[PDB]
Amino acid sequence: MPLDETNNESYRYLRSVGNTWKFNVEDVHPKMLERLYKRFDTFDLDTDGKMTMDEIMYWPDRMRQLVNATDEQVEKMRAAVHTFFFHKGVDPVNGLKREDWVEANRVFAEAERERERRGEPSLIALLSNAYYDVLDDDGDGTVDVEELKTMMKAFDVPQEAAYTFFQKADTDKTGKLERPELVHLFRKFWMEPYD
Ligand code: NI
Repeated sequence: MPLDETNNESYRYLRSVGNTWKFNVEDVHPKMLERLYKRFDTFDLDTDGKMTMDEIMYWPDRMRQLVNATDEQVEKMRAAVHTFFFHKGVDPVNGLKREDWVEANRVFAEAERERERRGEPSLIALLSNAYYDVLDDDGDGTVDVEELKTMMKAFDVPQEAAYTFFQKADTDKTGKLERPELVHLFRKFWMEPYD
């Protein structure tokens, strides 16, 4: 029933490197509780209180429909999404229960911090750089605001949210999100509190 190294990849990883981190729900702010549960319920397509990989993969598959990405780009995105949500606690067999979702998110965040400290690759960056190429339907090597709006549409976010996020991440002022700026955006969208 409770998350640990036997049923959650992020606990598995922390314990493998001696990280003693423990979850305390009192640490999670109300905004983040609100956003996490809303994300769960949006992802939980059948409203059974469980998140499964099949439900998670509906969204990148909708992204694929809205662009014309290469088969290998699409396969990189599929792989990245699978790895990301596995490390977020979505067992490919057991899924993940609503009541463990907040905790699954917070142990994943500690595991990304441990990775950072250890110079190991960020899984958020992996997810962002795989989506990058799929979003870049132009072929121009970058993501422009229309390319980001398409992502909003695939995710049932109103296409006007794109202008906000884009402005905040294009600190370059290039009119494009280069790969570090989409990382920045994905770190917020998929983990960190909004500033
Ligand atoms: Ni940044």
